[PDB]
Amino acid sequence: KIAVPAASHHFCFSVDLRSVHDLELSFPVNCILRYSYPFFGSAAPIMTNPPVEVRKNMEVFLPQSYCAFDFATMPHQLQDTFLRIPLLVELWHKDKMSKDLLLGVARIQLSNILSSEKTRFLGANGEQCWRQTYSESVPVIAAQGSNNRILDLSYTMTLEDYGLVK
Repeated sequence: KIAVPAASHHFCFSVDLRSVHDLELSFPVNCILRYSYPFFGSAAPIMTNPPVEVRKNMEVFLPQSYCAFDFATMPHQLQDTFLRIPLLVELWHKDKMSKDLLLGVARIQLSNILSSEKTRFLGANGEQCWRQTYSESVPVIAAQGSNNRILDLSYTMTLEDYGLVK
């Protein structure tokens, strides 16, 4: 039915929300991380699962922390969107008896990946593909007030360019 412009590339972007650490709240958080980035194709939220308890002075590795997104767009458009639209990763507290609580948000600057080294790889038909990867730890800032670092998020992202869409 519906085509895309021939100059579109097939990209694969993946986010690994690997761990959280340095909880600065005095109480235990039953943590999930949740995000939406409709540029990748859907506003449907992605979240870690199940919840994991986080207390002070520990690194907790998140389950179901990895997601890869295959999408088609123009290189120019990916550049502008990654420069202008931050990836907002929400820290939620979950409990069986209580309603879900939003504690804070990490703002991930996707364009950090664009300055990383581009490395070559080959696609499933020997075509020239490129990969960039970037890793850092970023602050989760409290949801209601401002500038209050409540947790750190260690993540990795990868961007693969499979070249022109087929």
